[PDB]
Amino acid sequence: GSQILCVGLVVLDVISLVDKYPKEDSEIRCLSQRWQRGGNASNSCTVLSLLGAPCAFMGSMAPGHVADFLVADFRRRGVDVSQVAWQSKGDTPSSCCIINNSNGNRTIVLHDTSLPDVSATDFEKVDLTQFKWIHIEGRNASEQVKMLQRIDAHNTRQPPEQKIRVSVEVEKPREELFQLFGYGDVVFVSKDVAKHLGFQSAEEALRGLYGRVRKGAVLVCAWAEEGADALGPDGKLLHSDAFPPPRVVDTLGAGDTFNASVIFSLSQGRSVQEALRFGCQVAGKKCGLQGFDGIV
Amino acid sequence: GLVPRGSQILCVGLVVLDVISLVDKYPKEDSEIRCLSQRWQRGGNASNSCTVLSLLGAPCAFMGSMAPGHVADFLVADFRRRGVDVSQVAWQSKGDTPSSCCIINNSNGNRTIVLHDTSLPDVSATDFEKVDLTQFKWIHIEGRNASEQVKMLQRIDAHNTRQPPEQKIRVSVEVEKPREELFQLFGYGDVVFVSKDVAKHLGFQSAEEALRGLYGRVRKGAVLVCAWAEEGADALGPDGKLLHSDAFPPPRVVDTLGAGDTFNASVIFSLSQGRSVQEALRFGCQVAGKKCGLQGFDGIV
Ligand SMILES: N#Cc1c(C(F)(F)F)cc(N2CCN(CCO)CC2)nc1N1CCC[C@H](CO)C1
Ligand SMILES: N#Cc1c(C(F)(F)F)cc(N2CCN(CCO)CC2)nc1N1CCC[C@H](CO)C1
Repeated sequence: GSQILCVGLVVLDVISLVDKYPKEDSEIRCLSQRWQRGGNASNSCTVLSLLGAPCAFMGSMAPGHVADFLVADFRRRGVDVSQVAWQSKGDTPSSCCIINNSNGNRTIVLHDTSLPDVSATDFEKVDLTQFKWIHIEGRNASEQVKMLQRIDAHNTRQPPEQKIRVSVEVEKPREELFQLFGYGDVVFVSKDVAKHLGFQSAEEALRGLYGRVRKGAVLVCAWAEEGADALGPDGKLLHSDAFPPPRVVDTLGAGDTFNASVIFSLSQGRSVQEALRFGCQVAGKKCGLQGFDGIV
Repeated sequence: GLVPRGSQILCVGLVVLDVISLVDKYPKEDSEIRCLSQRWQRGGNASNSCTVLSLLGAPCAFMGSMAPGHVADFLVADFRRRGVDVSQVAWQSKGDTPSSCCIINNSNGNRTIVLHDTSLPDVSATDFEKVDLTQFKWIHIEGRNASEQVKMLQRIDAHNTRQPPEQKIRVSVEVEKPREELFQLFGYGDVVFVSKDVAKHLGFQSAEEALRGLYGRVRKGAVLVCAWAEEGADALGPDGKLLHSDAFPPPRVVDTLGAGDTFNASVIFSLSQGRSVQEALRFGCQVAGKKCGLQGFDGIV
């Protein structure tokens, strides 16, 4: 096991950088525009790569000129595309991403393209010996749950010296996804999921959702400018203050940067208190830059 | 390839990649939403007039600024899908190929637009100086960078001076945006198109008031054209006889986006085919009418 595997989406992020958020029925010229390789798991691969950690992306891609761009970006970053479930039917998904340059706020208008998701079938064809860690971005829950059981089964037939650490992300407030809570050594729950379930703080959410997690797991919840908090088996709550930049110019992928940084510090054998802190650290550096270049 | 001498209609102006997303409700800042539908279109006045001229059966070229990249590529493949000659494109070293994001609310029907950056440089008179004009029979300039386009227009005037009356490149100019800079373009070309919106800004309540009031701004022997949507279009020439065509509306109105560009291209085509100004006005109103009850330009002819 020498690589980190992120299992999720890869989306073309068509970015427009605005000085102020547009008002409805308004016509307002943008400051600048760019194309960016997106998708939560795809973004985490950019981050992991920049931290110096060898990694691989797993997700569905439809061949064309868009995927040609995406593949070229992944490669320039050293992301192992070898595990991509190439589809015949469907188009590559794209998002219109408006980044408010004044506060760094990002608004995403995603276009889902019928492109079939990576299945337990696609995952079954994967050589689990090259991976140190496996991160799954919560999309097709029932199917991903089968993929989780396949990693768990591999682990049971392996010494503790060679076990695959697993991490899950529950970003979208969807009931299907609450079953993934659930599985994995580390569980990232978003502020939006937490708020939808009735929680007003990262600590409230953590105490309220720790019953849901797998025995021995760490449930992590970041909370924008309020940093992030983690809850382990020991019952002790852990907290990290955020590392805000003086000028917050781009939050698109900040969470994906947080996730990756937490995964990396844990993969490096550092404490949960240290990992939480490094996640907030690297995520904060990103919010002061456009894109991902210059985070380290 | 070998373009035959005096065969092409050139259109000089904007090409933009319009990304259109139809949504249930308008997205609130910092949220992640999913659109109902999403389209990638090739926009721009000179760009749309080129599509229409191809469908009309005319050899046509586009001259506009583009930066090598992925946006330029999608835009070049749409031009080619529509038989437009992209050989005269002014490829830029710096700047972003124009791309706009449109958000259409399903309920109210309101259009929210995040216009392309001002980063890419427009076509210059030095860019235009390098063009061997002999393949063109008509050149249409969309009003943008007026000072520069004036020199372009002067070069065609210079070119024409040494040509017999039948080897003379006919010229048309479009003043569609209410910008003072553009009002100098009125004194150029054989055909001048003025928009309802430009006319309204100058304080004219009809196409009759616009033509009569603005004809003094045009050169000797020029035709000043003004369309007024549902009220059809007018044309006024050196004779002083105000001509009019009533609109030919479709049974149901589907898409008015590019209807002005369809009108412009059809008037240009009909005139370039040797037809009367009355015939051109009629034809432009007919073609533009059929487009309004159609999505895109697919079945306009
Ligand atoms: N780091 C960071 C971070 C920052 C900060 F500038 F504070 F750095 C701002 C922010 N914003 C979202 C809410 N906006 C509301 C405006 O009214 C402000 C911008 N989101 C952050 N993220 C989101 C991923 C996880 C990461 C965990 O620390 C927290
Ligand atoms: N036929 C026709 C016609 C109709 C209608 F179907 F209602 F009759 C509506 C309409 N518009 C209304 C909405 N405007 C909003 C966007 O600016 C665009 C113009 N314009 C039309 N014409 C016909 C003459 C030429 C003119 C060129 O602009 C295009």
